[PDB]
Amino acid sequence: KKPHVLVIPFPQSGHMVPHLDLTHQILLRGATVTVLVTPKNSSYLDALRSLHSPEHFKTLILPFPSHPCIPSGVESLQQLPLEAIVHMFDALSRLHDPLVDFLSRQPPSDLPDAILGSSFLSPWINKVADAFSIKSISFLPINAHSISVMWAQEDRSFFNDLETATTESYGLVINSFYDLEPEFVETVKTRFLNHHRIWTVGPLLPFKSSIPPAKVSAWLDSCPEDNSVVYVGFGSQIRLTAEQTAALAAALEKSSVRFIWAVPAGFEERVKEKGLVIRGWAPQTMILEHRAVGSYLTHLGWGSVLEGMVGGVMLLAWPMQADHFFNTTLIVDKLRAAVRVGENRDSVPDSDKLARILAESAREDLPERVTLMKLREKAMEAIKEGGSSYKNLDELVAEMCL
Repeated sequence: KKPHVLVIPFPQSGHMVPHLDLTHQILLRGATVTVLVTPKNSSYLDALRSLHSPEHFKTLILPFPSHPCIPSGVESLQQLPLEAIVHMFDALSRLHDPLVDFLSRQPPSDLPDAILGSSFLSPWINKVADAFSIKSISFLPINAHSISVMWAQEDRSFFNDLETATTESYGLVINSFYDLEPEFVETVKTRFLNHHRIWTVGPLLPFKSSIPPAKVSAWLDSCPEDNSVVYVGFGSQIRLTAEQTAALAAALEKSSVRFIWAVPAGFEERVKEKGLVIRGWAPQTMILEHRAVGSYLTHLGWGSVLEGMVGGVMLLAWPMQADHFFNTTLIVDKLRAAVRVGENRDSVPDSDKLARILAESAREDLPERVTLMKLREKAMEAIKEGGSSYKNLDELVAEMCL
């Protein structure tokens, strides 16, 4: 017996991509899933659709409910400011009625053994699940340390409903692995889940612009030295000031390392044929996995951490939004597996106390790199057969059958 699972992801890519990586994981273990999405997000499901038949994999596209504080044709958080997350909560809560009407029509046999939807949508998903007495398992792309700090806040702002709803769900799946933060998985399991089901499942991995992906790799292979090129790649929303962009640009120039800057700049695109600046979509996972890339200058969002860990690079941390600081606390301060180069959203670095940092960052001797590599070895063990994430994938799938 294998379960049918209604997957309801959150339309921001930090959530969507691991949530679809986990659905792929589920489908490999024999489940059949249907994915509910909004129309402008149907393209996201193209990879999945190419890999499993309509027999096992199904789309349920519902119209995006309107809301006057979201501009039209905007159905995902990549396109609007960090405040409007509350507006996207309000809009997608109005898929409640369309979703109950869809499930009420199915033959009761066809109804899902479980819903595996975002923890962010749990306030209404849990009501849908209860109505049909279905398992409601939540998902998070953030780690247990972050969940720990967030759930403990006495003022959880407008995350109060979804955090409360997540604590009330059947259980919670997260994109981390146990040996990375076991204290924090255990706090979450005991302190913030009413039942006590947490599945660490990470690192969830892909199952795979101005310059094409085939040409960046030719430039990477042009690099003679292994472990010798620094990738600077900042993820949305926050863009840098003209002053911050100019500071980092002088750091990369004066540093005279080879670099790839994925993005004002100035004179400097043609100045240094040691650096390559790409505008738009960047083959990120491909860059960090190349032997020539030895450090990664990032805000230290969680997906960035696991990409850099799994790719085995020095993480240079410049946190600016809350999750970035939790991860700095974890990866830099507590684990000494990364180096801090920026303080916060308004910092302006000095051009060669950072260029010094960069030109010495890819070097394999420094303790942060050696700690990060031991963590990478732990991360590999978790997803291989026998590892805790693998087993938690097996156990989660048998659990949804209950």
